[PDB]
Amino acid sequence: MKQYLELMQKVLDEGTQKNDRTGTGTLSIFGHQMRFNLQDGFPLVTTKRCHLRSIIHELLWFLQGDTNIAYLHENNVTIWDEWADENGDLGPVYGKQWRAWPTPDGRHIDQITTVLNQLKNDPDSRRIIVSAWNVGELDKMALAPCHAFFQFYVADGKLSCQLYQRSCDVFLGLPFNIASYALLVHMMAQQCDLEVGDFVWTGGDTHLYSNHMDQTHLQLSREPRPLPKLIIKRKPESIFDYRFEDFEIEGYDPHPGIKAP
Amino acid sequence: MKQYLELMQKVLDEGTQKNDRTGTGTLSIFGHQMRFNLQDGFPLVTTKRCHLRSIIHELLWFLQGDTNIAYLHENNVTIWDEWADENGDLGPVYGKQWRAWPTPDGRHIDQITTVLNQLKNDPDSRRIIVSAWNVGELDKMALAPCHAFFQFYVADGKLSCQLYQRSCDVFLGLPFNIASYALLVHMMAQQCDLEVGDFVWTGGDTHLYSNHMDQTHLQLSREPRPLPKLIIKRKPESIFDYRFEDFEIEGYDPHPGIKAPV
Ligand SMILES: O=C(O)CCNC(=O)[C@H]1CCCN1S(=O)(=O)c1ccc(C(=O)N[C@@H](CCC(=O)O)C(=O)O)cc1
Ligand SMILES: O=C(O)CCNC(=O)[C@H]1CCCN1S(=O)(=O)c1ccc(C(=O)N[C@@H](CCC(=O)O)C(=O)O)cc1
Repeated sequence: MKQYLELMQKVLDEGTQKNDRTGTGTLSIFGHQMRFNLQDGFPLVTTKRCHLRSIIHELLWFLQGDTNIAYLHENNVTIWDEWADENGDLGPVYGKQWRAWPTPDGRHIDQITTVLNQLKNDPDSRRIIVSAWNVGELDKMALAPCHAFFQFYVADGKLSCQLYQRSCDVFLGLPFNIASYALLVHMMAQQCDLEVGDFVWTGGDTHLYSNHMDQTHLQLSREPRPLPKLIIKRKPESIFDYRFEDFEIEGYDPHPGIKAP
Repeated sequence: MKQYLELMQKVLDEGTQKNDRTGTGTLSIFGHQMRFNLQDGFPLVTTKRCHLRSIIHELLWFLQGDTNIAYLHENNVTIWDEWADENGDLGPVYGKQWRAWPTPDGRHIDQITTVLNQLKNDPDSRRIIVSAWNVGELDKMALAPCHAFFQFYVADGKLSCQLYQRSCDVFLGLPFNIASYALLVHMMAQQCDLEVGDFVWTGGDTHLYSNHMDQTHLQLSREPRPLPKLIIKRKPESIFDYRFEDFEIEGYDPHPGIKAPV
């Protein structure tokens, strides 16, 4: 995607050399923003084939509030395997905070249910937010939230969403992360009888890993293709009732997939 | 400031006419990002006279973890007065979450101390963050956090900070918000022996209130003047020991103040 490729090139040109906690190098920049008008097409990177199957299953899993990889395992999604403990647990990552953020008195807050009611009853609210950044639970998580905070906004019948991503793996994670939130906007818009607006992506520490440099160079030598079109084939009873088969991508014409360590 | 006037113009050019919570119309855009290199000068708006006095007091108050207006009121800073209850309390707003976010198991996390330790000992950490967005306590607050989540970053000996501001009053609030976080960056950099980098400002629902339009167009007819300079006169033993008199602003020559209704 044009904006995605411009970001890759900016990291290459301006990124500073850093040594992460694993001793793996990265080139990194701080602070970047991109905007995708969802009426122009579904923002699935075309300069490498991206498998939407894992993107969809991960999002559905987040929305169920599940933090055990069993469901991902039942569907051959392995992206979370290395973080899980022997029991397949990740601690209270993403999904748990989205659906049952724990309060000190023993209660839980369902941010997704709150957002859906805010969209339906108070669409001009300036606080239609979901935060996965539960400071009090970070130590229990396998990974502190990278795509950490997001906000919805409604104008002229269109639903937009902005994500604050505190740590971004540009080559491997970003393509996935953009598609995930774009999909969520389509699902929320459908459930609230709205059209799709923009997906605004904001990055904090935004980096390319040193072992993704050959892959990045290959990807940047390719020209982007017109974006695909997302089709939802069935309108479920709620935002929590989607299934994998409800989504179809049409007109997706990517360059060959690119493997990275 | 150029960036600030450009944002005002963007809201005017692209914003959607809506109605705020109280009905008071707003013009709003969603999603914006701008950067201030703090080595260029302290980012205090010059196209209208802004008083740094109130900004400093508010930041020292946040850093103490205070949520009662008494300290502000005593120092003739009245920006929070309208929000307070009969005893002066705001509920667990900004300062309380910064200094003592309550966990589920009964602990309290001092996020400011955490960030200072991360800057000194692991400056390349990708999670040097402070969040005031405590989902469990939002409805106990007089105002849910507008400047809600911020992250620090270090490169080439310089400290940068990015703020995610979910709701922004462009005319009245923004000049204060930018100066507040820029001051914080200077303070943190001093405490960690770092130089200042950039302050990156990102907006969510970014709006101009309908009753600030003539004030906004008046401000947009003026040319930004050179940025002022910030001089910190002492290096306290901790980030929580700064005093009002430690900060001095030099070379501030703004256009006339422009009053506006909140
Ligand atoms: O913040 C950081 O630096 C990273 C933090 N690391 C992370 O945030 C990890 C933890 C697991 C999910 N993410 S991720 O969204 O960044 C991710 C996304 C995709 C892959 C990946 O391996 N994708 C394969 C195909 C998988 C499939 O589609 O079935 C690909 O080639 O695209 C890995 C991690
Ligand atoms: O998000 C939103 O829509 C706003 C939510 N509302 C807010 O976030 C309010 C709650 C109180 C502090 N803020 S503020 O940072 O937006 C603010 C800052 C300055 C003023 C103001 O009144 N400044 C006067 C003089 C003050 C002084 O110098 O002592 C001026 O002329 O600049 C008002 C609010």
